[PDB]
Amino acid sequence: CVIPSLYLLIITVGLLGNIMLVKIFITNSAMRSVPNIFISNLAAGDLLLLLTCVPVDASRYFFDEWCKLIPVIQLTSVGVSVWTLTALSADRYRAIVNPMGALLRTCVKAMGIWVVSVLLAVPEAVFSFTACIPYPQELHPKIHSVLIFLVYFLIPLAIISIYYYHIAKHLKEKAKAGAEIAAHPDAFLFLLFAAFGVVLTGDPEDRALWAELLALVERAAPGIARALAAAYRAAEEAYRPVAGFRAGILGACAGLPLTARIVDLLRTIRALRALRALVDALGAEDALLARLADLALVALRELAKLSESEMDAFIADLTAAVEAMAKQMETRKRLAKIVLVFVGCFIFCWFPNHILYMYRSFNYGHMIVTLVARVLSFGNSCVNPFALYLLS
Ligand SMILES: C[C@@](Cc1c[nH]c2ccccc12)(NC(=O)Nc1ccc([N+](=O)[O-])cc1)C(=O)NCC1(c2ccccn2)CCCCC1
Repeated sequence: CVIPSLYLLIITVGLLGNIMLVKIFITNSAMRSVPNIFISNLAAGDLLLLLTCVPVDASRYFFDEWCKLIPVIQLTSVGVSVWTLTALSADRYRAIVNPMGALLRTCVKAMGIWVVSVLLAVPEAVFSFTACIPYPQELHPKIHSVLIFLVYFLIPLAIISIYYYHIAKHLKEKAKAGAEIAAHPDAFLFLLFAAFGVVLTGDPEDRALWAELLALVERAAPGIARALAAAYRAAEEAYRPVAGFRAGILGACAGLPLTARIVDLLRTIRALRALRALVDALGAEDALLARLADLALVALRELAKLSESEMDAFIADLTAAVEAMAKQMETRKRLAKIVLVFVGCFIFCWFPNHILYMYRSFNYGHMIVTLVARVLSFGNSCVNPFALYLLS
């Protein structure tokens, strides 16, 4: 009575959720990216699992008589789901860290995971009255169940956790910076102008001491040094001056106060060409230091070769790009936490199923635990789209 009602309710909820998910993907394929395609693959896998797990239970409940392909399809479904979760976590890591023909590559990766799943579900058809009983009559069931646990639960979630460790680390470093580049500034936002004279004067007589200055800053300020290194790398790449300056400032302002103080310093330098006094004041916070101040003054002079109207457009573009990059990072972390919710619900719902299936290899509230575990397995697919609906 209670069990059939709750089972039908959750089955309907999950089927409707996955159908709505895939239908939304079909309708709005015009807005579909790596994450959208991967959650589409997840929805397809979950829906196939539902459609192949309903009939066996229905036949075993409302009948007593009923084998080589259904378990293959079910294992294919679970493999597709979990490996697409892994690929989605990898996408989140590669999109959050590195950007602090692609879509076709994601599509062929989806094809690849489908194919490797249907190839890894081949052994199922080997060993699967009128009751389709795969379990024959010691080591084969346990070994197969452990293999399914490893291939389908353990290493995929392990990869997801590994690639979220370096999504937490990146944000922790970005938080350490800003706080460090705002407490005792003018070591930053001045060396950031001694990292542009190096770009301007390409002679090795500048970079030879610029590398040493970066090493000293790292010995004295880690976040400042990493921001300066990213700034100079971007500036050198985009130089081949204004583009180099924009790239350097953008890379530096990536781990709120820094943009404001830098805009103020640029405005002050716009009318200094007594610039030496301002450079000395900025660098107040050792002949190598004098040479670095000279290079910073060179970069300030280069910036001075810009009209009042021209510099305003430059600072406006720079601050707009800073804001856009911050917003994109926030959106990326929001999608990362949504996928983390997906992984959490998946583990909470599929750990009981996996542990019970590993235990059942021994036996090749028992009924109530079995039915609640199956309802939980379906509830995973129930709450994936519910999580995406509520969180987004
Ligand atoms: C799909 C089926 C049952 C099945 C076997 N026939 C059928 C005919 C019709 C409908 C269903 C079946 N498949 C095997 O159990 N296959 C197997 C059995 C014994 C041995 N052995 O003894 O070595 C080796 C392999 C199975 O419960 N998956 C195990 C899992 C699962 C549970 C619920 C829903 C989906 N997925 C899939 C992920 C790992 C743990 C749970």
